Amino acid sequence: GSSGSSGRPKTGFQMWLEENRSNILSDNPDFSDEADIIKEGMIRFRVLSTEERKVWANKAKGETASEGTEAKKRKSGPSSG
Repeated sequence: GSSGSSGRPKTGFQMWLEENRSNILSDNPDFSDEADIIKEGMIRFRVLSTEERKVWANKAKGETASEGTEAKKRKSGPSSG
Protein backbone atom coordinates (compact mmCIF):
# COMPACT_ATOMS: atom_id res chain seq x y z
CA GLY A 1 0.00 0.00 0.00
CA SER A 2 1.69 3.15 -1.28
CA SER A 3 0.09 6.52 -2.05
CA GLY A 4 1.62 9.39 -4.00
CA SER A 5 1.93 11.03 -7.41
CA SER A 6 3.83 10.11 -10.58
CA GLY A 7 5.07 13.08 -12.57
CA ARG A 8 1.55 14.47 -12.21
CA PRO A 9 0.56 18.15 -12.59
CA LYS A 10 -0.53 20.52 -9.82
CA THR A 11 -4.03 21.54 -8.71
CA GLY A 12 -5.56 24.66 -7.21
CA PHE A 13 -5.29 23.04 -3.78
CA GLN A 14 -1.62 22.23 -4.33
CA MET A 15 -0.88 25.88 -5.13
CA TRP A 16 -2.99 27.43 -2.37
CA LEU A 17 -2.17 24.77 0.22
CA GLU A 18 1.54 25.30 -0.43
CA GLU A 19 0.93 29.05 -0.42
CA ASN A 20 -1.24 29.06 2.71
CA ARG A 21 0.41 26.22 4.63
CA SER A 22 2.80 28.79 6.09
CA ASN A 23 -0.20 30.86 7.18
CA ILE A 24 -1.89 27.83 8.73
CA LEU A 25 1.12 27.10 10.93
CA SER A 26 1.66 30.70 12.05
CA ASP A 27 -1.71 30.29 13.75
CA ASN A 28 -1.46 26.61 14.66
CA PRO A 29 2.14 25.46 15.22
CA ASP A 30 0.82 22.15 16.56
CA PHE A 31 0.76 20.96 12.95
CA SER A 32 3.93 18.90 12.52
CA ASP A 33 2.75 16.69 9.65
CA GLU A 34 1.34 17.52 6.22
CA ALA A 35 -1.54 15.16 6.97
CA ASP A 36 -2.73 17.61 9.62
CA ILE A 37 -2.03 20.61 7.40
CA ILE A 38 -4.06 19.22 4.50
CA LYS A 39 -7.15 18.43 6.59
CA GLU A 40 -7.17 22.13 7.45
CA GLY A 41 -6.18 23.48 4.05
CA MET A 42 -9.27 21.82 2.58
CA ILE A 43 -11.48 23.61 5.12
CA ARG A 44 -10.21 27.03 4.05
CA PHE A 45 -9.82 26.04 0.40
CA ARG A 46 -13.41 24.80 0.21
CA VAL A 47 -14.68 28.12 1.58
CA LEU A 48 -12.46 30.17 -0.75
CA SER A 49 -13.98 32.97 -2.82
CA THR A 50 -15.79 31.84 -5.97
CA GLU A 51 -12.94 33.68 -7.70
CA GLU A 52 -10.05 32.41 -5.57
CA ARG A 53 -11.06 28.83 -6.38
CA LYS A 54 -11.24 29.15 -10.16
CA VAL A 55 -8.13 31.33 -9.98
CA TRP A 56 -5.91 28.99 -7.97
CA ALA A 57 -7.16 26.22 -10.25
CA ASN A 58 -5.94 28.20 -13.27
CA LYS A 59 -2.59 29.04 -11.68
CA ALA A 60 -1.49 25.46 -11.05
CA LYS A 61 -2.40 24.71 -14.66
CA GLY A 62 0.58 26.68 -15.96
CA GLU A 63 -0.95 28.94 -18.59
CA THR A 64 -2.31 32.45 -18.03
CA ALA A 65 0.32 32.96 -15.33
CA SER A 66 3.13 35.39 -14.51
CA GLU A 67 5.75 33.14 -16.09
CA GLY A 68 5.13 31.48 -19.44
CA THR A 69 6.84 28.86 -21.59
CA GLU A 70 8.65 29.24 -24.91
CA ALA A 71 9.03 26.51 -27.54
CA LYS A 72 11.32 27.03 -30.53
CA LYS A 73 10.10 25.56 -33.82
CA ARG A 74 6.81 24.53 -32.22
CA LYS A 75 8.82 21.67 -30.73
CA SER A 76 7.73 19.47 -27.82
CA GLY A 77 8.96 19.85 -24.26
CA PRO A 78 8.10 19.70 -20.54
CA SER A 79 5.07 21.85 -21.35
CA SER A 80 2.05 20.54 -23.26
CA GLY A 81 2.52 22.15 -26.66
